[PDB]
Amino acid sequence: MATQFDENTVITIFGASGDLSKKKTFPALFGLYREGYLNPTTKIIGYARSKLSNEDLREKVKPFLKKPNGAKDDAKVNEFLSMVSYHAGPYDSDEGYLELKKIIEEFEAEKKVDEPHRLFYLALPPSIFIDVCSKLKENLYTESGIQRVIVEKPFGHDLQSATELQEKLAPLFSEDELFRIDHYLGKEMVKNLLLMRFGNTFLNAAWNKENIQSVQVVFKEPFGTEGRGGYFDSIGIIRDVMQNHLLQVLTLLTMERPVSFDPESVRDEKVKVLKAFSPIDHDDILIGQYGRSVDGSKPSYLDDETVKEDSKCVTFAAIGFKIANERWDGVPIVMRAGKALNEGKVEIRIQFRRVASGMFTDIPNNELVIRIQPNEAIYLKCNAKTPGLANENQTTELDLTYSERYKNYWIPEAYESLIRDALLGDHSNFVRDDELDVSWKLFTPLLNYLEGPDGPQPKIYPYGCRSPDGLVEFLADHGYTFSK
Repeated sequence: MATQFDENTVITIFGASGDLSKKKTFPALFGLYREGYLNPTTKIIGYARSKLSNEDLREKVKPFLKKPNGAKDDAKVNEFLSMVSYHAGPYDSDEGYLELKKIIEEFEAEKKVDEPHRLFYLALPPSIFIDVCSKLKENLYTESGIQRVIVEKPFGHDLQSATELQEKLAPLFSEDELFRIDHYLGKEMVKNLLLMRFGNTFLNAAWNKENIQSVQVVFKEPFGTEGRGGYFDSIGIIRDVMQNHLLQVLTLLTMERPVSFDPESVRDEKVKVLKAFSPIDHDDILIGQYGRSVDGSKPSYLDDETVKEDSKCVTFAAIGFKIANERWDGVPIVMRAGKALNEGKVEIRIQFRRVASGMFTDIPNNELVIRIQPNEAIYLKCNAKTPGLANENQTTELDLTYSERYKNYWIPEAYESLIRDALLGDHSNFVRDDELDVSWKLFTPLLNYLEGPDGPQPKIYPYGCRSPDGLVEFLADHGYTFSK
């Protein structure tokens, strides 16, 4: 039903000289092209204030282009660059966009195009989205065509600021025209989730309060914010990865089955489950800030020269959640994330219930682990009779390591899969306005509580520690049963 972009589509990246542009956006575009998923007739134009040539732009991005075949597909490289051009102009005034409109109509009139297909990728901070989107609607909007603009998760920092942005954004571009980017929704293992649960009775029949004891979404990084402490100070780990990325994953884990194949039926079920969340319990949290390492070799968060002496900024947080609907009523849900922990990992952990009396009740709980970022894998904790004469049980980890299957296929990077979905007009992996509204309604009261003057002091944990003090208790207090 939604029109697919193929031939004579023109892709304009705004903020092309910027870092996100040259390191991720152009690399992703070349990824698609190198693998035969970008049409040779695509016009790619980079736009920014700075005054560089086609050569500089092409040479700025050439290092970051991913060459998985080495010296092979070198012609694909050189061929992709020839599709790329640059235009200089300010974001704040019409002339840049009026020039840009001339190049594009020239390329498009040169071909049998009576339906211009335009993708605008805004590789920019949100403070400029609105300027650029205003100028795009003022100067570069064809009723006879289809245009789509991609913007990124940054957006706002609480309900008020996110609302104010969308209030300005809605009169410019409909939800059909906006593609909001939450990079986790482009990750392979995240994309697999809906089919994994809804497509397999082995999971879907157990996927309810009758059989699940505990749902965890887990984010660990082994490094702090050294050098960027003052930037992180007004963000914190909850804004950084939990209100957005982790909540997206949680939503895919807990939503009901979409009843149609329209991409908006997926988004409807995410919005629906979000609205079912009970308010966050401000006391049901564990809050940490990373201090000096036990080693002495790693600084504290406060050791950073751009952090004030008294910062209560949270670098680790475990938050409890409650969804009040028929599927999840009473199931404790924990989201936990932290920098400067002991490993780097993004992971879903689901623990299943045991029957209480009967033969195999002293047996351990089943458990499902979906690793997202590192070695994309699925692990199932199972029980089985000890082979042979014995009748004792033994637990078996079934390793569904997807890493072996993923070398037989081309597994794209998140931005490559997301840009592809945009070209196809599929909003399934993009954030809708009401989804955004509700997810900020859920998290703003907690952030207001933490960042108020009477908000609590995070407990200090050493850099590189496995998990701050109280975490293991907090999990036991949220339905998790530890075992040997």
